[PDB]
Amino acid sequence: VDAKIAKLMGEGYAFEEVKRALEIAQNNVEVARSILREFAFP
Repeated sequence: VDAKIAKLMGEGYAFEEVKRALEIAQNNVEVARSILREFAFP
């Protein structure tokens, strides 16, 4: 998870949205990324 959080924050996403997307995604990074793309606000 720590590598996955770092990957996604390195891509510009914020800490709390990253952790929650990973939770919903059951730690699938590709799925978490798709969640962030579709649903992050702004």
